[PDB]
Amino acid sequence: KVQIINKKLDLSNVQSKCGSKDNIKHVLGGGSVQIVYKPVDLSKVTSKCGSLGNIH
Amino acid sequence: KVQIINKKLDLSNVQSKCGSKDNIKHVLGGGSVQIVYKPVDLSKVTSKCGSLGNIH
Amino acid sequence: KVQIINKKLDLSNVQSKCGSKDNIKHVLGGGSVQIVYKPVDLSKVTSKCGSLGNIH
Repeated sequence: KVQIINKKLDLSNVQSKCGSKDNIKHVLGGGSVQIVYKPVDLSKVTSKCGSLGNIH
Repeated sequence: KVQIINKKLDLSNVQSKCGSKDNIKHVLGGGSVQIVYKPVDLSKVTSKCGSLGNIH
Repeated sequence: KVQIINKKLDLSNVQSKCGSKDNIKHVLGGGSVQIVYKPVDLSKVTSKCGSLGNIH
């Protein structure tokens, strides 16, 4: 048995000039909030040159 | 048995000049909020040159 | 047995000049909110040149 009372709460976003990259920004749960954040990442930024040559 | 009462809550977005990339921004759940965030990523940015040559 | 009462809630978007890329922006659930966010990504940005040559 649980009994919760959420009265007069404030979760308010006000922005003027803002660039963002935000995943889970504003979340409100009545009785519970579970968050599982497991991002995998296998990325590559490669550059391959064979026999480069620079001459003045 | 659960008993919840969500009265007078505020989740309000107000923006003026804002660029964003936001996945899960404003979420409100009556009794529970589960979030599973598991993005996979296998990306490539490659560049391959064989026998580059620069001469003045 | 569950008993929830969501009275006078506020989830309001007000924007003036805003560019965005937002996936799950404003979501309200009566009793529960489940979110499974599992985007896969196998992208390529490649460039291949064989025997480049620059001469002044």
